Amino acid sequence: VELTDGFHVLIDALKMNDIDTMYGVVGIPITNLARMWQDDGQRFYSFRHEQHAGYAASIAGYIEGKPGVCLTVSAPGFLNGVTSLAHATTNCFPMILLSGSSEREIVDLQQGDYEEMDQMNVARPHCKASFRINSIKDIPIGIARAVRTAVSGRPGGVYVDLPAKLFGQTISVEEANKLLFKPIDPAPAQIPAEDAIARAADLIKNAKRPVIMLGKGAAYAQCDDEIRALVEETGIPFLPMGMAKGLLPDNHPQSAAATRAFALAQCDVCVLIGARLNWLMQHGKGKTWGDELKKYVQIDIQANEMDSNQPIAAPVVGDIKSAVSLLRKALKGAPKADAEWTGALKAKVDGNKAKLAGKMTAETPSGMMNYSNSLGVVRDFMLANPDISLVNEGANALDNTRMIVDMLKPRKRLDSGTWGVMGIGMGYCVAAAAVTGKPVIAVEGDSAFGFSGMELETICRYNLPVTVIIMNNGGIYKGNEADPQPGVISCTRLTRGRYDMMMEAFGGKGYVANTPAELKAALEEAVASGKPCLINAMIDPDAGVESGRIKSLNVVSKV
Amino acid sequence: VELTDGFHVLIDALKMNDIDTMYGVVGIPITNLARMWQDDGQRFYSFRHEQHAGYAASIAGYIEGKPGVCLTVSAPGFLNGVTSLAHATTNCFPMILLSGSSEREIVDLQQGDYEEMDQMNVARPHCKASFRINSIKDIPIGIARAVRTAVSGRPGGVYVDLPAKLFGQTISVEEANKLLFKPIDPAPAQIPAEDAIARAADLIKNAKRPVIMLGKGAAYAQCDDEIRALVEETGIPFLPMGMAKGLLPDNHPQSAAATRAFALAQCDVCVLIGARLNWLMQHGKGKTWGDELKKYVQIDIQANEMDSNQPIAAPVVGDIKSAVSLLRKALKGAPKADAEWTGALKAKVDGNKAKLAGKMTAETPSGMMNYSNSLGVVRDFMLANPDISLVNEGANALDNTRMIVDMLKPRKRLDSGTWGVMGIGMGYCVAAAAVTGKPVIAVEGDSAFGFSGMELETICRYNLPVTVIIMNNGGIYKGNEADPQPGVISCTRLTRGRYDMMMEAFGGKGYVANTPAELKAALEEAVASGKPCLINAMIDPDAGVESGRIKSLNVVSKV
Amino acid sequence: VELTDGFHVLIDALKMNDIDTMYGVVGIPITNLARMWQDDGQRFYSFRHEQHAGYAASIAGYIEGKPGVCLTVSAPGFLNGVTSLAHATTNCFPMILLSGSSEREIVDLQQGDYEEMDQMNVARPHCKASFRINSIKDIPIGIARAVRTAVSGRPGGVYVDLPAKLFGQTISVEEANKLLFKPIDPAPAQIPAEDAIARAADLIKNAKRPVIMLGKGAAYAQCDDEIRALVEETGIPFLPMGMAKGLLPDNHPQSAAATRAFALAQCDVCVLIGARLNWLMQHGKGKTWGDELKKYVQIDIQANEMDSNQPIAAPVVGDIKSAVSLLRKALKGAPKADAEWTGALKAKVDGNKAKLAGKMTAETPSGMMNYSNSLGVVRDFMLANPDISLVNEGANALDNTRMIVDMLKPRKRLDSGTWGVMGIGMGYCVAAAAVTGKPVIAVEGDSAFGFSGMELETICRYNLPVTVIIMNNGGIYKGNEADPQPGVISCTRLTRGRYDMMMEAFGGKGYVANTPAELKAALEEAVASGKPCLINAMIDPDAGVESGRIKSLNVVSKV
Ligand SMILES: Nc1ncnc2c1ncn2[C@@H]1O[C@H](COP(=O)(O)OP(=O)(O)O)[C@@H](O)[C@H]1O
Ligand SMILES: Nc1ncnc2c1ncn2[C@@H]1O[C@H](COP(=O)(O)OP(=O)(O)O)[C@@H](O)[C@H]1O
Ligand SMILES: Nc1ncnc2c1ncn2[C@@H]1O[C@H](COP(=O)(O)OP(=O)(O)O)[C@@H](O)[C@H]1O
Ligand SMILES: [Mg+2]
Ligand SMILES: [Mg+2]
Ligand SMILES: [Mg+2]
Repeated sequence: VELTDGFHVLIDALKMNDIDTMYGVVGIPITNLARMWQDDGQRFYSFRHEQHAGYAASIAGYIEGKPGVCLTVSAPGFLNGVTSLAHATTNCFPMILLSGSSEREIVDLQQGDYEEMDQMNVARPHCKASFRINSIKDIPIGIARAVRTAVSGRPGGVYVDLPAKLFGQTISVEEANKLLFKPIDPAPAQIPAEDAIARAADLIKNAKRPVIMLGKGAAYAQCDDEIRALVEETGIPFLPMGMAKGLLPDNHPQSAAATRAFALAQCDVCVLIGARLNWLMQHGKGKTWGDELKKYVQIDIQANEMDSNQPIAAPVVGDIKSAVSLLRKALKGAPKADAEWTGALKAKVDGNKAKLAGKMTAETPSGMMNYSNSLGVVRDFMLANPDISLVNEGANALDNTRMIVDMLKPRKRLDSGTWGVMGIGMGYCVAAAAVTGKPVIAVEGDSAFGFSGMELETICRYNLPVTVIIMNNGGIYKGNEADPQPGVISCTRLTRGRYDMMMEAFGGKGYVANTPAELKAALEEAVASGKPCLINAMIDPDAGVESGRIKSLNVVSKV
Repeated sequence: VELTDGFHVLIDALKMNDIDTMYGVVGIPITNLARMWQDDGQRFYSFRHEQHAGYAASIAGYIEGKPGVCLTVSAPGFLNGVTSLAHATTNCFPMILLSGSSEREIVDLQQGDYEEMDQMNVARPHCKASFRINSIKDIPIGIARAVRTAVSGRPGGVYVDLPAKLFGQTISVEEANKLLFKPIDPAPAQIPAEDAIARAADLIKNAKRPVIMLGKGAAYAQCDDEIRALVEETGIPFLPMGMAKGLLPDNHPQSAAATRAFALAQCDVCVLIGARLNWLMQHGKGKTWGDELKKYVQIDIQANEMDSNQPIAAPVVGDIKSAVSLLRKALKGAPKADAEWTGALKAKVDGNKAKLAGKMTAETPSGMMNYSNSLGVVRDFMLANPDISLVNEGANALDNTRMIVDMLKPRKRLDSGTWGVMGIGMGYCVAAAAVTGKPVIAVEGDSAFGFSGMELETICRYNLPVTVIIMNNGGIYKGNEADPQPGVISCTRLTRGRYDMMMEAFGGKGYVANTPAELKAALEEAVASGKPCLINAMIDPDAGVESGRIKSLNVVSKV
Repeated sequence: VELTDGFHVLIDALKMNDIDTMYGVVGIPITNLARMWQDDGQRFYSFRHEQHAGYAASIAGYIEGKPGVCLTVSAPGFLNGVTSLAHATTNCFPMILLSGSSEREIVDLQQGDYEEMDQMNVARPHCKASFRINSIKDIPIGIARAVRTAVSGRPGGVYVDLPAKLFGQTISVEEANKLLFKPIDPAPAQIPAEDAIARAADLIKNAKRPVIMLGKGAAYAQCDDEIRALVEETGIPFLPMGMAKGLLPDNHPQSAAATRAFALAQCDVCVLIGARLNWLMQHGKGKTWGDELKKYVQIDIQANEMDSNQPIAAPVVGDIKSAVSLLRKALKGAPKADAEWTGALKAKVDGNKAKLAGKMTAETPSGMMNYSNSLGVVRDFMLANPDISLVNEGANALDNTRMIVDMLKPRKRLDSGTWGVMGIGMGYCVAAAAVTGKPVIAVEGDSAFGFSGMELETICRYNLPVTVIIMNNGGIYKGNEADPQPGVISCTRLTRGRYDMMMEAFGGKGYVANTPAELKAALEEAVASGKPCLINAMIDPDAGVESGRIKSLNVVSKV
């Protein structure tokens, strides 16, 4: 009777759930899992730190709608991975963290095992569910549980603990075949009732000044034409959140993105589609919303997200594709939004965009670009080459890129997200390249970059078509903060370094860009090369402001 | 400008969410909340221990489909309540535990505050969500969050922490009335996709030996007529779980309850409606399922419950009412289940019921009734008086009542549930009496009763129409286990006590029943009286078996 | 080769660590552990609820200085026990909760096992350490870890998870003998440095108005003569906390207990011996301490208890026996405290005691005793019969007993403790009787009693020499709060019940006491009988005040 083992049953179960890629870092007790995964013909991306393998997994989940899978070792490796899992869960990205763990007997008596930790218990605050697979016979069910939990309801992170003793267990191939199975419909549709839709429809029809807010939940849903149809049929102005950019093209005539403050302050009805009324929307409170309670329509798969911050006048619970489809039919043939309202917003958008144009054409000294004339080059490039992932993080580097760089296609913009995480950059690049097979451009604050910068080597090792643009202003927000004391560097300063040389250290191509012309030539060559590149963009140390757009959130001393 | 305070804003927010009843125990810092609730005209039931207030709240939730509300003090009182909250979440019963807590400054520095505990964080494993309301202005949103979390998705427990400093905060009546609101549609319908229903219809139409399993989730859904219609139109034999008894009348001709072992072992398609494939169903594994994987159809609102134990061939995710309605329509005109299958089960049920009838007719010596002839009296009574809640817990006292006492009406049988909790009895009695305004009968094992027995005084104090039957066999399972050493009583023995005298001690009516005839007269009189009664049923100490029906789950020494 | 099993190895390991008694409730999967424990000749006390078995265990730990052991079943049973474990840890009482748990495979995949819970993880906030013993071979080490953690450092609770699969494992007797071992010195002495003692000595010598505060840590230490020698040699006035009463006799001439407010407010140096500067001492802040920072000496085994609330001028870290012994030698021959100070306090003590005498002699109508003339009888009895445990809980019933009933012997008074827990009463009685072999008297508020009252049956079943005095005032604080609405009883009301009849229901002796004379005759007969008794003491419903001595801690509405 022929036998197989835990290693192979796990490999088979993952494949049966349509996993063909893992992101991780090897070591005891999972090195041979990664090896045999590769031997079987599957993809393993080895990173320089598990956190970045984890961030890769998180965004693979977002882009594909199936869980990104991260593989780590026990205690120290797991901890690094779980920080990323926490980020996945916060952002509603489907992800499975797989980690090796040590001996149950020793760990449970806290005796000081190799990399000792109750990883299953430690994971709980950071994921939807934390499981452990103890027996070879339970591998298929365990992986099914993990996948379903990751992709159903509000998508998010799942931890699966894999004790070292699992892998060496054996079972007959006959019995293994009998246990292996593919879950049916792991991310089911959830359809709202007619009266929930009708309530929303009535609110929208009676609105004088409606807006639609598209969140990354709407982008994640992959029902791009449904959402575009709703916007265009209703004639309602829309606003995208950071990663909802490109769901409809950012240059769509009904976009009110360039007059956000006025749009939100003056609207009466606001339709939230896969977007939380959280800190990014000032909790539906304060001067952002004209110091009044708006009439909110909200479409969300998570029932208890309703009334989290402000009373929701028309809650619609279900998956966005089902709900928007029904809402469209409910609104069939209804009058479009008032031309006075939409025309007023468009006039402001045109005016503000004209002002931005002026800023982007401004001339600066060599090696002293500002955020407008530098990012203006990236804007033009992305308008001409929209089928490219745009990774973005920083303060000024984040906010100005969100403003300036129009996305024409969905799920291309990948940024710091709900927790405003610095560190997602290089991991996001690896996963974006891996899952799309297309180029990636990253616009990185120089501080932001340092959180994941060593993964430049990972990007070179896999010869990925990634161009990293460092917005090198020489520090956090600014690069010119004075020494607080004699010979003492300010805490916000960074070396205005040759990141180009660091890229070249690992076989990539480096550029220095001192002017917009040089940045343009570098970017065009870099993307065309299809090879790993870094462009060191020399930004004026005085160009940025404190915390970018969220300056007012800082706590300052008054004594 | 007229002011109000946290006490009143909280009272009003609870009322806006249709809460008119709390179960609790008073003390610092919440006595005056309870007082003002009563002063306002709402109901407060004071118990002798918070655990029983908590169990009361949990079953109020099950019966009504709105969260039962428990009020406790800080640390020691909170802990008692949170054990019941854990039970509620485990059983999918909607419940809100409200507890006072101490000073944030002192507790957060672990300095030894009055009843010091981080109750919010301690609650987390035992509920769907644990919240704290710090500001008077957030009371309406906080309660909305709690109610929505309790009743939406899979219903369950929610903890709401109320720091002592909340209640004395003040606000204008004008501003408070602006903040107060009623959540729209807190427990929304969730409708499954057409293909999910079609997959279920296909399996049912091709089944040779189908069964339908009804769980307490089906009962909770309150679509009794729809479920009965599905059963009757398909002609499929059905089996109720413990608290699904009465969803369809237990004497319905399609019930296979009296031939459960054969039905489950021999079936091909099994339709799980609001019932988990957990320990109560032996995880869909082993001898009880003929050592094979059945074709499971499952209807559940919790997406990731699918494939928790065995592969589910037709997962139907959504609320049971919506799903059953669609499934019915998907099966319209299909032939009824095979007559040789349904005929075979009916013959077995008829034979088994005949054997049980023989047992219930058995004659026993005075003071030495067995479980059949004693519970046969309760059976006849409940058939003549079906509009009464039947509370039940114990081992033999539980299993034999579930078998013998037929329920004709839904949501009347209230038992130990998913964790097989001893302790639910008297709390369940108070809540059932309070929410139904009708009589309650409790069939209690004598050990079972001791977990909540002090609450007889609560039952007497509120003059509730509750008749408690103590199955007094003098111990756990049996009352005759030999002294393990000379002069040393066995750990399983209990005093064969005068529980009637204990009831009389608090103004209740006490009876001793030594024969079925005495039990019958006592029960009829007690229920008819409309007063709090206890019947001390004298059961043969040798009548029961080890752990009743779950004898085989015991761990025994073989050395 | 002869074999033994998990059951027997565990029994042997417990005995080797000097455990001969467990308190618990049986059921799957531990019934046969309890049975075989009894078969071996050890004591098992079966309760009616695990919480009270747990409270028993906690106080057995306090009285004996070795961990009280509580045994429960999985999930629901464990939860009940862990509430008591949390109380043990809060009070620094050594305790081990042993609980059965279910199948690792099933529980770890959250599949719905019998009584499913990660009990090990759930216990963590409530104990010093939470362990699980997976393998038969690790039982001796596991029990050693539990005992050491329970009794060393700051004593407290420990949870040991015992999966069902442990008990049936086998091992050769030869190998079992080799693994069994007794831990060496599980509660070691910890001796402070000379300079720590010298600092304290200097502070004490230079004090003008010193006081010594004795906490229950000092009582727990069992170095009664060391502490008495320190007090008498220094001539410093002392004050006992609630359970430190009797460490020195409460009628000792240097006791300042009867002038506490003045003593604490006017002292300059305060010596804390096994007593935390927590809420019981108003955190060393406010008018209790004359609104100033005192010069604190503190002796405690827990280093980081120092500076928890107020700066400690002379921290002495180590075990109380070692520290007090060294301090005595450091103070050898030093002048006694100023006679002006000690004489001033004694004059106030005599005056206040004379006033109390007047109250205790006061005459009241039959069935309307107050707290002074009723508890005056208990005072006289305990002065004449000091070798009796005095259990005490309630509000007015607690505070007035602490004031009125002088303890002459150490570790006899057992009360609500650090969390002011209602519920410790009947469990405390069982353990006190079990470990002392001497009588127990309980003074119980009627509300307090209801939290554990069913355990009267447990007290009768084991024929324990326990006399329960119910301070029956008919409610919480008072028994006469008006109906808030027509026909609606106030939340603070309780049935003024015949608790005497409840005692007699289970074979105990009941008394009703309407006057001090009747209370005295009843108490003398009850204690002399050596049998289980309850005295139902009829207290004036209007005698008590809101929350007793902590009235000012209540939160009251001002609108
Ligand atoms: N397929 C889906 N259908 C409906 N709602 C979804 C779906 N996927 C995610 N969501 C919801 O989308 C929301 C995402 O909000 P958020 O991350 O705050 O977006 P943003 O940051 O763009 O505003 C979450 O509330 C989540 O429950
Ligand atoms: N309204 C509802 N619609 C669909 N499923 C529900 C609803 N309410 C509860 N449920 C589900 O019902 C199930 C109850 O199962 P369980 O408590 O195991 O029942 P039983 O013990 O009777 O078999 C849970 O899985 C829960 O998610
Ligand atoms: N043997 C011992 N030696 C020194 N300190 C001890 C010993 N046993 C317990 N303690 C300490 O005694 C203190 C007990 O304080 P607490 O419970 O607040 O007493 P009280 O409530 O009587 O004031 C704890 O800080 C604990 O660390
Ligand atoms: Mg920078
Ligand atoms: Mg019994
Ligand atoms: Mg009282």
